[PDB]
Amino acid sequence: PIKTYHLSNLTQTELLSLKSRPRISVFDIVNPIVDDVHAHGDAAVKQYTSKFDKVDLENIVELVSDLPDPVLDPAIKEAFDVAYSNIYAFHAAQKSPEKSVENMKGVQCKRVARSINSVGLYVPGGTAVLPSTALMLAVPAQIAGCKTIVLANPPTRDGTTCKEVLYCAKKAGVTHLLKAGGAQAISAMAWGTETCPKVEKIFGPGNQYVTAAKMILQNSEAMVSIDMPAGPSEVLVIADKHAIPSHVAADLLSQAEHGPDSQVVLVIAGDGVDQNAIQEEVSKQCQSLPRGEFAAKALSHSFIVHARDMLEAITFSNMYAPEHLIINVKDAEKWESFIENAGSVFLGSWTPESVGDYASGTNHVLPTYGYARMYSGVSLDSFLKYITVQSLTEEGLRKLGPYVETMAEVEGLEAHKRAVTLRLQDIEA
Amino acid sequence: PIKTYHLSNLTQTELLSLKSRPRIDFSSVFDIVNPIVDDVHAHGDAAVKQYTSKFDKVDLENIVELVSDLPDPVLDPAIKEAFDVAYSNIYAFHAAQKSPEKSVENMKGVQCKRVARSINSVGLYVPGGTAVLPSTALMLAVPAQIAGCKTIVLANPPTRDTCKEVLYCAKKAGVTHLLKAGGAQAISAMAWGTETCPKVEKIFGPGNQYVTAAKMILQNSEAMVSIDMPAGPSEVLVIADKHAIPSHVAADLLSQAEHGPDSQVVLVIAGDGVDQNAIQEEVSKQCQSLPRGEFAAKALSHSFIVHARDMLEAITFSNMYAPEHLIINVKDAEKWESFIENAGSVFLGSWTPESVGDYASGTNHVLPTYGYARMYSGVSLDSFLKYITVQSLTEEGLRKLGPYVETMAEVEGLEAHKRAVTLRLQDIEA
Ligand SMILES: NC(=O)c1ccc[n+]([C@@H]2O[C@H](COP(=O)([O-])OP(=O)(O)OC[C@H]3O[C@@H](n4cnc5c(N)ncnc54)[C@H](O)[C@@H]3O)[C@@H](O)[C@H]2O)c1
Ligand SMILES: NC(=O)c1ccc[n+]([C@@H]2O[C@H](COP(=O)([O-])OP(=O)(O)OC[C@H]3O[C@@H](n4cnc5c(N)ncnc54)[C@H](O)[C@@H]3O)[C@@H](O)[C@H]2O)c1
Ligand SMILES: N[C@@H](Cc1c[nH]c[nH+]1)C(=O)O
Ligand SMILES: N[C@@H](Cc1c[nH]c[nH+]1)C(=O)O
Ligand SMILES: [Zn+2]
Ligand SMILES: [Zn+2]
Repeated sequence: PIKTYHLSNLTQTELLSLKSRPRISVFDIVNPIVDDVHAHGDAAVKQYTSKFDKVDLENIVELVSDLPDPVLDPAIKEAFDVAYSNIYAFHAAQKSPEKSVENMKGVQCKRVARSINSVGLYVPGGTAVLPSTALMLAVPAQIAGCKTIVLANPPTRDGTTCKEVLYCAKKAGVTHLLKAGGAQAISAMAWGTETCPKVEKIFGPGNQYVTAAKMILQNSEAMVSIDMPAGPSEVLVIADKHAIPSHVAADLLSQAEHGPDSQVVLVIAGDGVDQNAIQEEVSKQCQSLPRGEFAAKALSHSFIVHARDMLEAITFSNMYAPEHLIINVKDAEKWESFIENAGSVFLGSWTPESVGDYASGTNHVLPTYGYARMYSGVSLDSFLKYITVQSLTEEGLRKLGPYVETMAEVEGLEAHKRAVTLRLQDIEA
Repeated sequence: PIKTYHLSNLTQTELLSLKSRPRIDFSSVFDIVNPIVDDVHAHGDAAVKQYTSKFDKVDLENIVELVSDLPDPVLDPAIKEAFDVAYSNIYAFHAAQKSPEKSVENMKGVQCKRVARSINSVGLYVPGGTAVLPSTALMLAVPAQIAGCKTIVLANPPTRDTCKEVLYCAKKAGVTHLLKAGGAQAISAMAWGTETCPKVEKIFGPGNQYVTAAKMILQNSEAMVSIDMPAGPSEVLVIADKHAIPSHVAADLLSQAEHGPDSQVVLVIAGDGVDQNAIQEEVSKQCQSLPRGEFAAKALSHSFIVHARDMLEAITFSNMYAPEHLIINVKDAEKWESFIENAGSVFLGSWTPESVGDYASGTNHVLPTYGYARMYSGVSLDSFLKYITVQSLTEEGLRKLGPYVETMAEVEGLEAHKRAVTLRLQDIEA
């Protein structure tokens, strides 16, 4: 049975300890792999793939335009097309119109979007192969107009890339496919290799080694950034007495099954919830799951929290800062304004996280560990830089210049002042 | 005289070497900075005070003040007027970035949306090493104020003599706490919290290589903190053609050279007809009369002039270098805007010295350096926000989308994902 707490019973210290996650040192493990791929390129990459993935490969990088359109069972194709369609739509909707701002006459300022020229997209292939993720990452990259898009994916035992992953890659305009995983893949993209293009930003979810390699390389001389630490999946469910216990259980197990590293949280809000029934459903449903062993392992670090009301429930959720939040309560939409920290939100009774994981259109590459306090999930803007642009007329510089001179004086920065003064003297003549 | 290159003369290797900055490699700065960070982590305010004494030559007992406790400082009314114009322009440019939160409904009964939420607590580093920068306080605090961040800690090393212009801007932008500290010890105090300093979730702002390296380190720490960007030693790249007035070009190059010895400046000469000698005569002439000419000259020692056949070549090189600031002082500057790919902030034309952007045009001067303009944006309103995605399905919606979700979950080998849909659809069925 899942561990239980009551919020009023807890000291500040006990409460704050509930923010902690199950898994971890990783830098120590991962650093030598990164440096080795930095120094030795494709050769090291192949070796790392042999070691962990138990696959020997000579061609680790394929141009996607060279590879044939894979053939898919048509129900599978139809499903991934619905997903592509919904994700495309949700992300295309995020294009901001670039309005000029002119608050002083002759002082024109603006923002313009430019795509990151090359990006690397890590698509997990460990305990489960995730073409959903390929759509989550490649679709917004396609919309952004990124010129080089390298998608990394560790191969299957027979040396092959999952055909659903290749389908999505082609549909979203991925240019290069890196048949590699883990920290060796992340390092190959960050540094470039003989065959792998060097990227400017690395995206995507992964295991703790992938995640730690991402975190390391952002500080390296490779000159690379990342989206976020998007590690082991989490879900927090808030349920009231109207929620159907079996659906709640199903929802908790939907992400528990990802891995033993996952963490799940049930917040019971108000009176009237048959916690026993929920518990009975979790055990019942868990033991019939192919991945019930992983799920049970994940459940072992999961917990139930009882909250006197919905404001208290959502207040706790905000402290925990879950990757995913399912609000299964009466009038769930009305509580939306109290949500502060959550990567993605599922409101109501007909909105299992699964729809967001796969095809509602939102992005499932979301921050874990509590990183939802300051990071957003992947979005169109994750692939863009906003360059600010300004242009002054003579009149404009006559109006604004003297104030800039005053402020430069205050800061003790005479050259800053002179660049204005020199121009205003020239205008005077 | 400033080193000169011609692009046609260069091998790929020589060309790519022009991207390097005078900043020390990251591991070296990390070696210097790590012990300061760990020491503040472990030992708190006491450690911060020691490093302030050591580097800033100031002994202080109260490192954290509540802005609401401190009195409204009194300013020369010309100064107060200048900072108010700046506040106004910056507020306006940043407030303009509020995105209307449109719902998306591409399938009936599948509603998806984005909502903005402010980061609850933020730390804003305002430089005060070789020069005190209240401009930066506005650059960081104003968008924080617009975002609605609840705790706003502003860090600023105290002067040898808190700068009253820094406190003016802090009060005007709603800063809650003032941390009278600088460097890596300030950054660590904010990332970890101390006995008196609030723990923040995100750390912003520009600084020297130590500040910058401390930021970079702490994002990987167990503090659970993010940063805006590496916003290190100022850079400017000027593109000039034959219509540009040599003295203005010189003035512009020196405007950022004076920031410090580690700054880097680049002149790209585009096309024919540019009196490079006149530009150089102006740099030397103008540099030696500058209070900070010593810093500027040292920065000029790592700076260089590049000759490019035309404007397309000039802008192509600028994109490779990826400058923090780009001044395009050429005929029809605005028409080349679509070729700009990597630049933090852009100044078009002849009447737009970087200074206006540094101080009061309204754009944000906290911009990525070192080539990080290739993938990072300057600070903006969204830097202070998270966009939480939200979805809601009707029964009809789940009936329509659910089967596809089931198929995809099957493909991924994830049966529990499938069952969470299946279970709901069966109940709809009965
Ligand atoms: N937050 C998010 O956005 C998000 C979304 C989806 C999935 N996820 C998470 O991503 C995780 C992916 O893990 P995964 O392994 O399935 O995919 P993975 O691709 O991240 O890992 C496979 C690669 O990691 C390396 N690896 C695996 N086991 C190793 C070991 N013991 N030692 C060293 N290297 C090893 C291998 O080199 C291999 O190529 C899941 O647990 C899931 O919960 C997160
Ligand atoms: N990119 C941008 O957005 C931007 C904007 C404005 C300014 N800047 C830059 O900010 C920088 C400001 O630097 P500054 O030094 O004047 O002020 P600063 O506040 O960045 O740093 C000064 C502090 O550094 C610490 N320090 C000094 N020497 C040290 C050492 N040897 N080891 C460890 N710590 C040490 C001290 O605590 C001191 O308080 C300049 O380079 C300027 O160009 C960048
Ligand atoms: N739930 C995973 C995403 C996923 C992929 N496949 C199934 N689920 C996450 O967002 O962390
Ligand atoms: N030039 C600085 C900004 C600045 C502050 N004060 C003067 N200038 C930068 O953007 O890097
Ligand atoms: Zn999932
Ligand atoms: Zn400046």
